[PDB]
Amino acid sequence: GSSGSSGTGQKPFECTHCGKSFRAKGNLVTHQRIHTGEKSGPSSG
Ligand SMILES: [Zn+2]
Repeated sequence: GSSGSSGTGQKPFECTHCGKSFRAKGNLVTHQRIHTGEKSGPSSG
């Protein structure tokens, strides 16, 4: 139940796929990995 704050303007890195914006490329890149079909999954927690 987050406040619901969206629409900041235009970020240097956006996930056109869904619309997830980020500050740096990496941050976003890691997010996009959620869309990609392939799955690698981590090792441990
Ligand atoms: Zn996305």
